[PDB]
Amino acid sequence: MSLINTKIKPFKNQAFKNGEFIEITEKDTEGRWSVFFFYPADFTFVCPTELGDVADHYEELQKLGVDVYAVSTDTHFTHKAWHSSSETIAKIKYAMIGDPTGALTRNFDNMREDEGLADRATFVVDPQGIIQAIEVTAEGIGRDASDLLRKIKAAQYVASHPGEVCPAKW
Amino acid sequence: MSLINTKIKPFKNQAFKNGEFIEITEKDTEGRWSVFFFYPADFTFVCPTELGDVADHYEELQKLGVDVYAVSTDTHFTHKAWHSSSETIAKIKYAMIGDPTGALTRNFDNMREDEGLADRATFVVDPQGIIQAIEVTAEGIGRDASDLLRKIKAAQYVASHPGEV
Amino acid sequence: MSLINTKIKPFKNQAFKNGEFIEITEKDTEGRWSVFFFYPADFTFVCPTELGDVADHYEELQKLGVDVYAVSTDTHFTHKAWHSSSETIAKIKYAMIGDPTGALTRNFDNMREDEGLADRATFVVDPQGIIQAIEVTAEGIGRDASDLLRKIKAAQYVASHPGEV
Amino acid sequence: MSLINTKIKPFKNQAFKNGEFIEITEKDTEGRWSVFFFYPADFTFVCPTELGDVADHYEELQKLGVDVYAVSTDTHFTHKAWHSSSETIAKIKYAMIGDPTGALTRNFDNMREDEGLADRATFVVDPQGIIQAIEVTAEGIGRDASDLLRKIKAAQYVASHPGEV
Amino acid sequence: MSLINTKIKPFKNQAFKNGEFIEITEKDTEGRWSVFFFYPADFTFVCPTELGDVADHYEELQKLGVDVYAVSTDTHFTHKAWHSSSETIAKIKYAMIGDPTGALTRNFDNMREDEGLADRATFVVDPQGIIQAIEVTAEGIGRDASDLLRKIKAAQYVASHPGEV
Amino acid sequence: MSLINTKIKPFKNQAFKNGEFIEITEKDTEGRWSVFFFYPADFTFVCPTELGDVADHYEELQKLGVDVYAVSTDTHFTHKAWHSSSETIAKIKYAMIGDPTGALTRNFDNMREDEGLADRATFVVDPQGIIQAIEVTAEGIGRDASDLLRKIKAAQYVASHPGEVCPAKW
Amino acid sequence: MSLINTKIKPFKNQAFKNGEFIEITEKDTEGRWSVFFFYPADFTFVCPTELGDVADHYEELQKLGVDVYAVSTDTHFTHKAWHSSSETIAKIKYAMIGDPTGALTRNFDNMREDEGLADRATFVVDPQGIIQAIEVTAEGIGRDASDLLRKIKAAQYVASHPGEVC
Amino acid sequence: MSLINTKIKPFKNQAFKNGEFIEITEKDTEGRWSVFFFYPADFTFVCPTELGDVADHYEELQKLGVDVYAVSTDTHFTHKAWHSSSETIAKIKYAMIGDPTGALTRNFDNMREDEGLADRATFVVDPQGIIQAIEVTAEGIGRDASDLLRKIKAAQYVASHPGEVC
Amino acid sequence: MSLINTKIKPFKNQAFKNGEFIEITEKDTEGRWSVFFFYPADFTFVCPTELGDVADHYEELQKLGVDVYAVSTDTHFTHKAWHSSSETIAKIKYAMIGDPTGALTRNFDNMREDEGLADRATFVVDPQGIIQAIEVTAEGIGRDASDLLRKIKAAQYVASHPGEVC
Amino acid sequence: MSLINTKIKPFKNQAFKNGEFIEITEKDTEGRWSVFFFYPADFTFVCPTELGDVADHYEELQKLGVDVYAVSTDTHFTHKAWHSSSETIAKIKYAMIGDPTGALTRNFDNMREDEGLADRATFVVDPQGIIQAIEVTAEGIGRDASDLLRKIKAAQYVASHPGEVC
Repeated sequence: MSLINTKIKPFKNQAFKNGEFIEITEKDTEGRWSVFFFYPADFTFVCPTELGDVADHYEELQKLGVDVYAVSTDTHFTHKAWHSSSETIAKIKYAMIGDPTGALTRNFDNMREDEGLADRATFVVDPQGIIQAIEVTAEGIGRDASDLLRKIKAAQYVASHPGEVCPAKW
Repeated sequence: MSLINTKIKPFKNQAFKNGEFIEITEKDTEGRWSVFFFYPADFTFVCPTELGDVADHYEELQKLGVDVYAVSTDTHFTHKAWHSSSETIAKIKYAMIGDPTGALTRNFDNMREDEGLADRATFVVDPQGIIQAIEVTAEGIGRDASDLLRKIKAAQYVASHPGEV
Repeated sequence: MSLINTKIKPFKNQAFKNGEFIEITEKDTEGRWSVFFFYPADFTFVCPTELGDVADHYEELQKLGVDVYAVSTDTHFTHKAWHSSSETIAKIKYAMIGDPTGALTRNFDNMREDEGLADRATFVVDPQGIIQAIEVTAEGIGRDASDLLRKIKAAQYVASHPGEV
Repeated sequence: MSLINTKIKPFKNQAFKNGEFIEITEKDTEGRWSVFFFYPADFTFVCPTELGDVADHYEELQKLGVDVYAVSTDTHFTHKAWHSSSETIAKIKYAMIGDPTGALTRNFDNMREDEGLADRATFVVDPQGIIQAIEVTAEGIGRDASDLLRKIKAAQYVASHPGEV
Repeated sequence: MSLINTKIKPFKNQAFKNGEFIEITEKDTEGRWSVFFFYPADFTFVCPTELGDVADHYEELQKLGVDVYAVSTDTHFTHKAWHSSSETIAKIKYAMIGDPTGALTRNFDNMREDEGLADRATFVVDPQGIIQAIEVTAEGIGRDASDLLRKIKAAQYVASHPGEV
Repeated sequence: MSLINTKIKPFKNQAFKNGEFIEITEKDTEGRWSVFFFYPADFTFVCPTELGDVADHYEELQKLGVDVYAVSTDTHFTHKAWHSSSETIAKIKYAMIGDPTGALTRNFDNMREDEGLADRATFVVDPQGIIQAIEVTAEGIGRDASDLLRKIKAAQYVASHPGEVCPAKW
Repeated sequence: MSLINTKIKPFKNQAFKNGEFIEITEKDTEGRWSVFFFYPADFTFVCPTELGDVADHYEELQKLGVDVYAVSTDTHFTHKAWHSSSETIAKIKYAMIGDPTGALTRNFDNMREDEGLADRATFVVDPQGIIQAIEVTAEGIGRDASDLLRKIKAAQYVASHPGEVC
Repeated sequence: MSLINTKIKPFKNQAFKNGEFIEITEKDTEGRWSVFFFYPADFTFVCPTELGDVADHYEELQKLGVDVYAVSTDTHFTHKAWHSSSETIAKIKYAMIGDPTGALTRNFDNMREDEGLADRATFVVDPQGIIQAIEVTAEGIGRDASDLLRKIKAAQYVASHPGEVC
Repeated sequence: MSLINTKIKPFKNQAFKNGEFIEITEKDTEGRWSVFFFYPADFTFVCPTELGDVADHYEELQKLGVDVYAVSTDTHFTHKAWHSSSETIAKIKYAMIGDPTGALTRNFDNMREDEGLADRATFVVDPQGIIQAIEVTAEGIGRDASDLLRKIKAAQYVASHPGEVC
Repeated sequence: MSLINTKIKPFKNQAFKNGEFIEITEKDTEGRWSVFFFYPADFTFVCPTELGDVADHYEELQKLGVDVYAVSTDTHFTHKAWHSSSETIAKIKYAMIGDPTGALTRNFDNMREDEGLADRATFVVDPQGIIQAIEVTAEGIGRDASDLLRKIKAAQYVASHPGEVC
């Protein structure tokens, strides 16, 4: 009962984006490619390289018509403080969702129950709402944003053009 | 929910490796890095490009001290036949496990219940048995083996050098 | 409780028939005599003598108006492979159903839950969908097609002749 | 779920064997090959052709070390009557079990709950008590004893020969 | 508990009467006095002395307007054979019902569950279907038909002359 | 699930016998033939012919070693009053069990639940405690004590000599 | 749960009253005061002192418009015999209910389960059917009819005009 | 399910007895004849007779070896206040049990669930703990101590001389 | 399962308010600001402050459009008796709710089950019925009316001017 | 069920206190008075008036031997940033517990299920672990630290010597 190839469940979270707060819902991700990017929490000491990578590729993602959603168990208020404070997060223009309830994190089955934090999982959702790619890693282990783009471009190729690529030579 | 950072469940499946069959269990992976590579089925006319790219780097993985385990719902008899049939699969030196029951596939919650086939998923397991990297993709979307390699190296570095940077 | 003399349950399985892939259902059996021939797996070392006999008789069965359906837990892709790969299995013109879910096999209560494969069982269904003859056997036990042929002729005879002594 | 390849359940039924009345149990089958031949009822208008064939082959089966047990919902008193009354049923030297409770029949899941009679079913049990071959049929469908004979020889052959291809 | 003074339950059983078979139901006994006569089984070497004494008086019962129903767990096929076999049963002009299921036997709670046979019980039913006299005895202990006659006459008198003396 | 050929359940009732009360139990009927004779109740208008019949045969029953127990839902006190009052019951010397609880009547499944009375049922118990014969009738319909003796004599014959009487001539 | 201050459950019992049998139901106690008087059984060696007290007080109870119902597990047939037998019961004018089922005895929760008899308990029912006064005693303990009468006159007083304080 | 003849359930309630508070349990009713007297509530306008009536008899009861326990859903604080602010309740030297939990009230199945108060009941208990006599009444219907006292004398008489005849 | 922000459950209890009894329900709290003040029991030796403290503030509360409801497990009869026999409780002109059933106490999850009394809690309810402020304390620990009054002013301020910033 | 007068459930939460992170458990509150101070979240636009009041009163609380615990659903990492950011939080000397699991918030029944935040609630724990005083308020309503201090001094008084009356 994997989440691959299934519809995402509805939600209603608060987020921070470009010096102002907004309410993102399941209706906002209708008819567009979306990338839910889960991670432990704000103000940790471990380097924010993973957020910095996708921040640089956000311009390139917007050209392909792809939305990005950083999701954490911390509040939308704490995201604003972390954006004004930190060096690398200053680069973030896309939405940073606050999930104090954990409902959105629970919908993707990606909760550190005993810790109360979110695991490092990158999801790729298509316009219909079906999950096409999952990438989960533990603390310390990095995840490439260039590889994420490769999957998204591959997902958009198959979406528009089903039944692709080789059969095998005997 | 969230299979990452959990000890893998026990199993007992027959597999195919280099012209012969072998029985593999959870006691084989203890004390070694293992990579479970799930794929839908054998003899599918969608070609093995992600599988076969794993056949490459196999020297690099075995040198590094990593096991590879190809998993599918089809039998080990079909796995043997598919090895001899296609050229890309003929490069495979590592074990290819069959899950006619689906037990091992169900342990990672990676089963298409309505189709009765496994999803395209790659799991990275450590010597203890804990999972530290998961990669599941839809049909058509490939899986990069060079990216997989970096995940292994990153996992081994964090294991040997814990609580840093 | 007993399986003989009951309406077969619905299904939707993929199948392979002389080159083509097709979807077979319970609706295809309606108004026709059907023969579901279960067997463990493809590419086995066991002789396909049972399937070879049915291939020969199939000419005769099709004249009577009797369809044949080979069933196994292996996929329909592997069925095309095993047909094209080798042997007397190339004789068969009848459909070879793939049951990776095991749903069609579980409707007949004919699965090895430990092995995840189908038991050797032959069934005979009438136009109404009622089972008339059953023949389940173990590994290595042969099934005679000429014996099966007689039971089908008798089944059609009793169907057309209610009162016989 | 499947009945083939499982240990037969215990029982204590009355039986008729060439004039004598005797009590047969699961302990009598231990260390012997057994054949349970179910049939609906005695004194029917249907031809006892099936029982007549087994009567002829019984000589041969007893040399191999194979016991035969005719089973029905009618009493053991009626079995002595039907034997002594008429016909080729007088040929039989093997035991004819009476199952008025239906307990032995319900152990094989082979009863018509509406009619309160046993379905036409033949079973083959080994020294261990495991079922190897099953053959269930409907009213008017004949069962071949020579076909059954071949399956018994094959069953003993596979028992003595584990590895065969 | 206490079956007396309760309306009999519905049923549908096949029976034997004068060389032919007939289906009997609860709608046959409505508007008439009926006597259900249970006995263990056919062809039992314990002779029919209580049964056959009921064959006598049958003129007296039919004249009086009373039906007789012999009931047993054995089939109607065996009932037909037992009629031709024994001389005492050849006197029987009334219906002999078979209960292979035991349904009608279970309605009067008169079943030997461990033996799967009916007990020696006689029930007197009125036109409405209410039971007004029960007589159950153990094996060996007979049942007097002349006493049965007086019970019928006493029952008819109380029915026609209610609330007296 | 008939009571024929089954062990009787234990009980502890009060009864009246020969100008004095006594307590009968299941232990008192051990190793002896017993006849439980159920009936509606005391002081009814319907003729006590059934009690008068068995009263006359009681002497004959005592010779065969058979105990008789008249059982009703009425009390043991009411039995004494009915014995001193009525004409035919004066003849009764055997025990008249009072079953105000209905427990003994319930053990033989012979209760008029809606009426709270006992049905007319004659039971025959052997020394071991197994029920060998049952005879139940409705109000008005008589039951012969001479026929009861025939069953008891037949029961004693089979008990001492199993496997009796005819096979059939073909 | 306490049974006081509740409506009586319906019933159908046969009874005996002055040489005649009559059926009694919950309909007969409608619009009238009723006194259900339970006792163990008939023809016991215990002197019928309580029933004798209610017998001679029956004249007062009828004047107040109060019915009396002698209830027991014994049948109505036995009551008729016990009326003819003893002197103290021969002076009973009120109805004697036979309750072989127990239904009536169980409605008031007053059954000796082990003995299969009715406990000696007196109740006071009003025209509406609400139970006002309850009195239960053990075997051997007496029940005063004059005190029962006092409760009835006190019950009718409050029913006519409540409150008034002291 | 009638609790006429049964051992009383255990309890541990606080009570007011003669200018001071005390805790009393079922252990205090291990010997002696205890009498539990239930009533709705304190400071009600309804006559405080019965309680004042028993207070007169209490000296006679104490000679017989009988305890009296006035029970109510009100606290033990209110009993002392009501006793201090009374006219005929001032005579009560016996214990006045407070039952705020309602545990002791429900033990005798004597609770008005809708009102949350105790019904007007009197229970007589023997040294063994077995109940012998019961007397429940509705609002306004009194119960005299003389009839209660007679039942206690009859109860001690049957206990001391079991098995009498007539 | 914290009942900070939720609509109060319905009830129908009797209460004593200024020389007479009245029945009050949740319907009376349909408008207005109701304040439920729970306490253990009447006639306790523990200081009757808080209650006497709020009595002084009550005139100020009445101007603001605020009701006060003193709740306890004791009856409404005891409240009138305690009010008549008091020194600082005599100032209470607001309603004193009796809760013998304990229904209103359990509505706010404020019952000492083992003791059968109410805890020392204060609840502030708005016109809609939603609870805004809570204050529970142990025995001996007082709660002043001035702090309570300030919370009510803050509650009316936020209700009248929702959404403030800083 | 009311939570007042109960022992606290055990816990394991990380916290922030004066430039250093430290783990806090139920062991640390043993043998000492503790004050669990809950609030919604960090970096809100609502002025931190309540935390500022407890900050300047912290000197008194430490003199009385009372620990203060600021609890919130936000992590201990965010608390450190919020300490450096704002002035009113920069004067916080006491520990700031991070409760991302909610475990601690759920133990006291104080979770906004819909919002996923902790309600603004103050508790007063004693050396034994028994909760003595509870105070919960709605969003926008203030909590007085001087009144909290009054309750603590009253709580310590009763703990040292109970009763004494008035």
